[PDB]
Amino acid sequence: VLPENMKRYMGRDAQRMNILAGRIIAETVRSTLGPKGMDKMLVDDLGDVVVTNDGVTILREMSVEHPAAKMLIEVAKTQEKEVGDGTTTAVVVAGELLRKAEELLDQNVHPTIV
Amino acid sequence: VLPENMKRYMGRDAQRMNILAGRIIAETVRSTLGPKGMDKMLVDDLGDVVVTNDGVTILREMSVEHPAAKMLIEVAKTQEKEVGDGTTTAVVVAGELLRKAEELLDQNVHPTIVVKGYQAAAQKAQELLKTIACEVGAQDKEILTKIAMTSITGKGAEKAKEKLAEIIVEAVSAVVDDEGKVDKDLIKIEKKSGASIDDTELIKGVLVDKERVSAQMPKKVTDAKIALLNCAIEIKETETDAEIRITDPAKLMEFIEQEEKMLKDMVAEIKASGANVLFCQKGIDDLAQHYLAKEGIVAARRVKKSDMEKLAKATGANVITNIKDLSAQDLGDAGLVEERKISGDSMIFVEECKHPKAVTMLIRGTTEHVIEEVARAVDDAVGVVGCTIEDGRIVSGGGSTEVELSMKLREYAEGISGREQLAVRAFADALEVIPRTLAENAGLDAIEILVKVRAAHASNGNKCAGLNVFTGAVEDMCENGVVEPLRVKTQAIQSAAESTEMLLRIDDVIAAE
Amino acid sequence: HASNGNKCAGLNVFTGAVEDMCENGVVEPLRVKTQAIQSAAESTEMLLRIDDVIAAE
Amino acid sequence: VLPENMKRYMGRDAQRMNILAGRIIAETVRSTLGPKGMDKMLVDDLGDVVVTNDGVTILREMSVEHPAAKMLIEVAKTQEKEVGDGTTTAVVVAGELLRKAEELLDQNVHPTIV
Repeated sequence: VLPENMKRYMGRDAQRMNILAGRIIAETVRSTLGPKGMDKMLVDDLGDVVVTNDGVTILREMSVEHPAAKMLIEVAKTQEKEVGDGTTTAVVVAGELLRKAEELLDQNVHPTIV
Repeated sequence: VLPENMKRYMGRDAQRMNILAGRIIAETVRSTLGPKGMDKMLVDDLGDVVVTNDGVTILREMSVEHPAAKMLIEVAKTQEKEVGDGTTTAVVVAGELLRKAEELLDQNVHPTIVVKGYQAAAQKAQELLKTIACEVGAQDKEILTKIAMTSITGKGAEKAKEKLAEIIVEAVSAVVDDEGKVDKDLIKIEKKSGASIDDTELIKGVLVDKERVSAQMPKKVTDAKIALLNCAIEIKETETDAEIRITDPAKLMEFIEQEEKMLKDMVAEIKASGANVLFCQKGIDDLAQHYLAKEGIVAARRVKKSDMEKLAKATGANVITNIKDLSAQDLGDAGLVEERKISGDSMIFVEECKHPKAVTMLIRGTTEHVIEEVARAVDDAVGVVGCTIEDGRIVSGGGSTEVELSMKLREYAEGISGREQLAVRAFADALEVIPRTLAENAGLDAIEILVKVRAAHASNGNKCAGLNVFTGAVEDMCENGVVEPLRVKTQAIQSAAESTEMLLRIDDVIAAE
Repeated sequence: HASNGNKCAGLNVFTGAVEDMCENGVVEPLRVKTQAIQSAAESTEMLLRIDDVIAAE
Repeated sequence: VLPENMKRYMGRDAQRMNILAGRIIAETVRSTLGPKGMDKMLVDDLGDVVVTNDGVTILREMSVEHPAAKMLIEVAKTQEKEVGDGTTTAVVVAGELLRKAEELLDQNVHPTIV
């Protein structure tokens, strides 16, 4: 049905992959979160240097490959358009909130409840 | 310096990779952990199928590639060599313990502190177990019946849990002698499909799956005098090569009559002892069977050497080598020796022994698989009764220990203060995995159960709580006789911590490509 | 079968119509059917017990 | 962890594949089942001809590739060793019984109940 080369994950595999990708990004940016949060230095393949704390900027500039990681990038952009601030906060909090929520799923608590 | 192709990770990268690999394995096996743990089916590239719960087996058979994953495999093997059990437990617990420990590292708590706090809390955990343990009379009739009956309940055999609990306690109590060491070798389990579970019984004697070799033998003997011989009742020959050199016709008769007398004297001597039952290890010539039968002596031939020894122990007969040495003091007693048909098959019953040191529990059931499970049910009941007889200590289950420990350790943590309190606090929080997976594997709400149980335990006490997975509600663990040996929990902690300490000691990981 | 009873029914493949099985002496041993069910169910239970399938390439 | 080349299915994917493979085999042999059941003619790559009704024989002779189909072959052999007859019956009945059972799983009826 699908063109050879296309890859698909479903059910608990789709969930595991998506959560894990989101979590790793969250761990990368969480070090900037808060009054005592620090900054990153990103040097592209061209030599240009960007030093920022902004979650969108960091994620926009970096060159992601994984489709699941590319889908999370949309979250960061929508957060900026809608609210402005809370980009790093929303990603980090959203990750932990999803992780803790999945512990309930494993306990068989319908996600509509959580 | 290093050959191109070699790969190396160091510092926090070496740590991240190693932990993550270990954790994923732990998640793979953790689904087997516990009474409600399930099994896996592994089908190799050849077609062979293995269905097991054993952590080592699963990991040994699978074909790992990653070096870090290959290094963890050594942990599982060492766990088997050192302790035997706790392979899955140690890996799963070790993983979470390492994960929670790394959260402290990120907080900048020196790993020497974390490891020390765990050691300290672990040693204190054993003391607390000894303290909360409820001491009982090793041979208390009533409490023993609860151990027995508690095991039997929830099984096919529960229909006759009262009678079965009775026979099981009695069997162990009889063979244990003093208070006490038990040898489960003195309790035989014979299982034959037919009848129902209600027909199951205990026999203060032995049930042998043999027949009376000759038809002409008596079908009933009362106040039987049993003889246990291991030497064959045949014409003995010298070790040195010999041969008769006949030189007169008178000798053709002389020797024949000589061998007849020797044979008759043999048999005559057995009878002279007053024996009416004889167990021979080797063969019995047909003619000997004939005389034995005419004397109303019951005989059995071709008995196993190991069986000859079990027969001596059970019946209380003394194995004699030379008939010359046999005396009345060597005779054993059996209240009854009788041929019975069980599921059509003929078997011999040695029952009504005075004070038997070996008993048999004949199991009946509507199926082979049923009597097999009933046998397992008893193997456990004997086991747990044995644990209590040797260690007059019992304790509530359903994760009650870990909850007691979590409480007391938290207070102890506050007493110690400093960073060390965080390490002892994490140990107390780590103990919760047991409650967590008990209810998870049971399909109970892990969060809600724990909240209800802990609250109820804090109110009703120690012997008025635990989880009852069967009814899915708090109960009285003591009233329900749902107890385990302290040794189970104590050894589990000991072996578990020593493995965790080994991992915690590593501050450098160098894996080749 | 619900009307005529137990010994006044069955299928008669030969005439392609209901008959009297008893009158026609079209009977089989109980053991055929009993053993068939027993062995059949024990195999189904083995399959039903599997909750994990790991097949190599 | 696993050698590149190894393939794995899990959860509902492992279940779907296994059931489907078993069912197709059942449809192949079910045409022999019963007093009015017919026979098959199997001609190997060598020219040898076998005409039988036996489920084991048909499955033993044929050259299967799929691992899931190879695992079901063991069922047919164990059926022969244990009971003798009911090889075709057990496979066909087992397939439908499993199919109808999965309809209950989709309804969220714990397999321990079914």
